[PDB]
Amino acid sequence: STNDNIKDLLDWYSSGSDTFTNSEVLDNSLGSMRIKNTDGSISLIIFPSPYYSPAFTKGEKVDLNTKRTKKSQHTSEGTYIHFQISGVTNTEKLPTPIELPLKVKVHGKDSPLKYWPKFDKKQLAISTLDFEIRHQLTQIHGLYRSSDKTGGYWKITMNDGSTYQSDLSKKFEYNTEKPPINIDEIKTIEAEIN
Repeated sequence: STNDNIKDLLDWYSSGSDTFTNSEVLDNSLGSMRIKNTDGSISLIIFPSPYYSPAFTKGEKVDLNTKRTKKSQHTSEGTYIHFQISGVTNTEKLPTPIELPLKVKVHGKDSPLKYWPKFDKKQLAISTLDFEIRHQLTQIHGLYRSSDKTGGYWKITMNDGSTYQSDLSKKFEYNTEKPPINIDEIKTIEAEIN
């Protein structure tokens, strides 16, 4: 038996993410952006943090690696709208896709990775890194599925000593999210479950 909060975390992190490339900015406002994707759909994305406030202008191209907050809608004027949160970066790519240095320990013992993808983008928002990491944990390591795997943390260490960390017993803190980072500058990523 797990507590209801753990039940919310399982539903959020076990579902997938939304990925769109080379979308165009239609509008940028305080806390939100209207974006037009290549397949013709529109994305309304919210940005709750004062530290991560996208400054792209109308007409610029961006990539989306985000999560939806509710079901998409078909509008009277024939449009299809997605409701999402965070995850907008520039379109810079890496010379070659890299695999990120993730090590996982479940209750002290090392747990091997399975189907951990490579990344070809130069920048990724910290919330995207958060769900990729936690998705690997729920799907391959049993996080949130049983009463014994309901806590821990992940920690990212950069080549310069800067670190980012997140508490597994709580949903990601979007309201305090810092700006996207260059993934090629990540030294290590550690995750522990308790």
